[PDB]
Amino acid sequence: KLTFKTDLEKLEREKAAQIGVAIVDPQGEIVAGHRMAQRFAMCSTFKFPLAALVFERIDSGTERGDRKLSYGPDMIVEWSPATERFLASGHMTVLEAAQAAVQLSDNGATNLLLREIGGPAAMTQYFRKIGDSVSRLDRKEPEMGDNTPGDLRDTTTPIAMARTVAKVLYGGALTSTSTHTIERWLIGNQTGDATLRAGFPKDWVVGEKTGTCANGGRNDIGFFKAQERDYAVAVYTTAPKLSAVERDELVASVGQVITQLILSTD
Ligand SMILES: *C(=O)/C=C/N[C@@H](C(=O)O)[C@](C)(Cn1cc[n+](C)n1)S(=O)O
Repeated sequence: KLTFKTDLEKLEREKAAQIGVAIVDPQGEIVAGHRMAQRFAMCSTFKFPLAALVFERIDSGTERGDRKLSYGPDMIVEWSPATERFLASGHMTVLEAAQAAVQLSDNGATNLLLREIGGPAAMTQYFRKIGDSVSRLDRKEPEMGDNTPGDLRDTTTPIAMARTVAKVLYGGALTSTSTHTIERWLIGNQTGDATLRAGFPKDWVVGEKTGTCANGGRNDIGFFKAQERDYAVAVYTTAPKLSAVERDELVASVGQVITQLILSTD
């Protein structure tokens, strides 16, 4: 929609921001987009694909969800609330760490999973395995979020990531049970109350994973169900001159622009 494009460009101009958006249907067909194939830093949005990789290994038997991953204080990095709470106990299970990574964006738990799957190269291999030739993880937390201008490390594009989301949730990447679990984790996410879902109607089923990077990166990827119609969505923004609250409001505004499009396309 032309209103969709114009409204996003008005936000970009007035907030000195770039907004990358892709909305795809369950089969990956494009519904709408803006700067869809511009690369943006993934920031913590990769933790959703990371959990998907873990569930695939659980599905295949190469990982077990209740396996205990032991660690010491060396695994604590900034914003590791669950990892800090479980530190005295000495471990988190595979599933606990994945849920912490998805629902709290726990950075220590993310690095703990990376230790167990083979590091950033293994995450990138999983993207390639499910047909995403674009998304790439080059580093662990926190440095993967440095978001140095122009750096192609640790990037994706809105369209590639939206199609990856659709493959994971609708395209058979996971068993029905693992798909349902990761869906519920996304709905129950604790970090997205002020971002995309704040801009969507309150009767839409929404689940998503946020990201924040230095140099003004603020992202939110996931899915929404509007009545019976399911969509996958990826939103990446760069707004160096906005405050953190204003960046939250920007993503929520993008959610409203998406909503106007979806409501009118009926
Ligand atoms: C996912 O997007 C992870 C984000 N990490 C950021 C952030 O939350 O903005 C960190 C935690 C930056 N930060 C904020 C406060 N402190 C002490 N560090 S970091 O891992 O870059």
